[PDB]
Amino acid sequence: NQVRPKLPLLKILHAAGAQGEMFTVKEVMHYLGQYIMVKQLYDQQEQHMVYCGGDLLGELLGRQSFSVKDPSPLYDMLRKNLVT
Ligand SMILES: C[C@@H](c1ccc(Cl)cc1)n1cnc(-c2ccccc2)c1-c1c(C(=O)NCCN2CCN(C3CCCCC3)CC2)[nH]c2cc(Cl)ccc12
Repeated sequence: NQVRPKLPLLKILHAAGAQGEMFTVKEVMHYLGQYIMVKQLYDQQEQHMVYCGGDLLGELLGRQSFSVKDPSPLYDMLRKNLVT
């Protein structure tokens, strides 16, 4: 049930308060949400929108932005970054 994130993703999780390097998928998603908060990547006016371009998260997603209503690009990134 646990996964090991690749190094760039691991750095992101730690910036969000995570410890160690083995996580459940739900932990990864929790900490990614927390990362978005701490780095203030969301639009205060449209809080469903995240602007990740120019942040390491954007580089990993291959995106400038995404909506939290549309999780599709997120789970594809996790496939390419989480080793089970
Ligand atoms: C349902 C869930 C979700 C979870 C996964 C996915 Cl692929 C989509 C959606 N979700 C709903 N809104 C968010 C969210 C929105 C804006 C900024 C930060 C987080 C999230 C995300 C969580 C999370 O663990 N969220 C706890 C509840 N959230 C409500 C919104 N809250 C705040 C939003 C910003 C302003 C203050 C309230 C934080 C607590 N983790 C995520 C990680 C990513 Cl890669 C993307 C989004 C989220």
